[PDB]
Amino acid sequence: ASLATCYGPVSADVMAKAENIRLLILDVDGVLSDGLIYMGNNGEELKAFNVRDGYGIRCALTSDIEVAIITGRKAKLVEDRCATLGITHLYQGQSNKLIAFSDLLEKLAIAPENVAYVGDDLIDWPVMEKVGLSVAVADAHPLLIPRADYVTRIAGGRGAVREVCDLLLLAQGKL
Amino acid sequence: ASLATCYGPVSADVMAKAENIRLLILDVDGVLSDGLIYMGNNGEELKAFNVRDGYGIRCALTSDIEVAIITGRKAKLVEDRCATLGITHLYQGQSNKLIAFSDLLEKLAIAPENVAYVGDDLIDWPVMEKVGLSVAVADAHPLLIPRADYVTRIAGGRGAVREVCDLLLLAQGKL
Amino acid sequence: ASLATCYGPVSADVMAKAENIRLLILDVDGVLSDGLIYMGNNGEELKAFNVRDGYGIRCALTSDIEVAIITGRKAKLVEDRCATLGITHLYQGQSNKLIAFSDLLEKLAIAPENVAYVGDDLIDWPVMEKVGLSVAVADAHPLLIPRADYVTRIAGGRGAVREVCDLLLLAQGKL
Amino acid sequence: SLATCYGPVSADVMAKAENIRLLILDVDGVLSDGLIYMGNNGEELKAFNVRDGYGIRCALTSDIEVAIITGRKAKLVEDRCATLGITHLYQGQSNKLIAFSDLLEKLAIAPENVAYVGDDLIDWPVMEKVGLSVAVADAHPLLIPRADYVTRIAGGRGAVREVCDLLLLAQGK
Ligand SMILES: O=C(O)[C@@]1(O)C[C@@H](O)[C@@H](O)[C@@H]([C@H](O)CO)O1
Ligand SMILES: O=C(O)[C@@]1(O)C[C@@H](O)[C@@H](O)[C@@H]([C@H](O)CO)O1
Ligand SMILES: [Mg+2]
Ligand SMILES: [Mg+2]
Ligand SMILES: [Mg+2]
Ligand SMILES: [Mg+2]
Repeated sequence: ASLATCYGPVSADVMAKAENIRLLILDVDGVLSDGLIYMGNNGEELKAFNVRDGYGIRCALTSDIEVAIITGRKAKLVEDRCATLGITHLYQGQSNKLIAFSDLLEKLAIAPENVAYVGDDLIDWPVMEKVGLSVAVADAHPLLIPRADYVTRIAGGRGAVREVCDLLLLAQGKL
Repeated sequence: ASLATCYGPVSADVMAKAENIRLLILDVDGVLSDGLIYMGNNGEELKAFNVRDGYGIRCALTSDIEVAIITGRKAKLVEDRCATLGITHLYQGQSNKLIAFSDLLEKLAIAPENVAYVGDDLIDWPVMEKVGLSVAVADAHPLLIPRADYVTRIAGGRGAVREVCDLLLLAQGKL
Repeated sequence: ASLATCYGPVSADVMAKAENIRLLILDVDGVLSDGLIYMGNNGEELKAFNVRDGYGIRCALTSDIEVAIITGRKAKLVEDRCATLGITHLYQGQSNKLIAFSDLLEKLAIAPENVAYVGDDLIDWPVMEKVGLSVAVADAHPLLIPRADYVTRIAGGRGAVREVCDLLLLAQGKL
Repeated sequence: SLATCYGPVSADVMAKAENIRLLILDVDGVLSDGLIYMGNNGEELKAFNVRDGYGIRCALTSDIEVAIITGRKAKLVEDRCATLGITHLYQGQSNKLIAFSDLLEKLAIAPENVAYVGDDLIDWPVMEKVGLSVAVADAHPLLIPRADYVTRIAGGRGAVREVCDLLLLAQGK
């Protein structure tokens, strides 16, 4: 009931859950980035994405695992990042993340148990509570950590998404 | 005599001080930001803010805790940040922080004991000496750390403000 | 046998491989860079390089070791980075790293055993497997690390390239 | 044998620090963490620490001159100097001894009256000559054993503030 991965051992329950995943949902801030928003004196805004996560996302997409993003902010740079990686299911300016989640379930003809969610803060928990595989990144808010099925060894924006992508592909044979 | 929080145990005295807080005063550099200034050849000036802190701030503002910012310089990026966060008490170009402190206290009909202040350097101290709850961020200057009522576990720009918000709400039964 | 370096002891086999190196091939992402891509709302893209790496590369170039870059996509910033350091052998937009590798060896009339390659992800392996000295940076993908002849103590974008330059120069009596 | 807020320092380091009339700083890896942000439009950024700034401002208002000798050339460094009130700036310096010499004559001081905070081997020719040589915590490995003092704080994280704090303590400020 416990299997070796290149990040350390995971339980067979987590691995069984990962095998059923058809949709991976991600936060942006704190998951794809480290949480920082860079702001300038005339409208300049930057975010830092991890390139190893991008390969993870590319691999998932070419391996029949849809990737969606549900974020509370609206930013063209996020639209650019998604468009460069081939992510189409982008949801911006979402206060209540449950709406987009239900939308995704219907559009993909998919059940909550076929969904994985990678989050870092308590606003993600209403959705995380419902999905097949809930994941907190290593440096998520302290109260979210014990609530997840799986906690990543790698921090948000440092390869946390790559780790999850690696896990899904290992569980589904496709690695 | 001490209580559990999600960041670690705190003393009863710190909790008793946090229960009484009606105003949270924050610095920009080293508290909301990572303490760095990102400068370019086009004259760009960027500061990095953390997504973890803003959720905390919005929760505080909706839970009858006013949030103010007192800062020594004048920057549009700081104006832009407050607008986004819902902060209407912004004091820029403040050499003498006690002036802003007195203004705040008369403007909100509040006593010094109802005020919390999060700082990171020695310039913060004259105000911190007056407040009900003085807070130093984890990576504050070594000489400020021992003077503060509370030292956060999280460093500036990494969610230290969130920690303080989490603390105040917990103490006031709104976490 | 083993030998002291300023980063820690190295095996005589690694030192022996480093003695024959006439060409150092470097990745951009996660090797020369911190592995991040900084993106902006109005189309900005930035990558962070490290000053410790630059001095090493120029020492290498002036000490009979060519330095080359093979990379996935075309970017002005990387072109600019190569001009500053004096790297003339730059392959951009290379989907197949093996083709660039072949052209590189034929252009410089060098045998694969006289080549070192520094990587951070699994895509680098096909080329790293053919060279005389394979190097993985300290924070490379966990599956790449055990395969490499040498794993740097220093993380990509923090002086890992300098560490490798220092090794090659040490092995050849030039540090 | 002497306590500071960053930890114990030797009386020897403190004596050297008492005599300092000029603090020379590297930019890359001392005032910043060594990273150079470069973009597709030719943007170049660097990250400075604000706490270092206050330290620098205290040094200048406390009869200690502050100078910058750097191998790179950038307007952003000029901008940072103007903010801090640093007037002695030497950019594009392949050989740091030439700027060093210039400072000695302009300020009418001796090498023993100088402190140098460095991060890499290029700094050693100058560091070898000064009264107080300083390596930042995360400087090049070979540089560290050579300096009179090694900071607890890493470059771009407050190492300069620590040196300024040390100089002011030694000179009774
Ligand atoms: O970082 C934050 O404090 C904040 O609440 C500020 C908002 O501008 C926005 O960045 C918000 C995001 O919705 C989180 O991704 O975070
Ligand atoms: O950061 C470097 O690798 C580099 O070599 C880049 C060069 O442009 C030059 O600025 C150099 C300086 O000598 C270090 O500040 O650093
Ligand atoms: Mg988040
Ligand atoms: Mg401050
Ligand atoms: Mg790479
Ligand atoms: Mg340097």
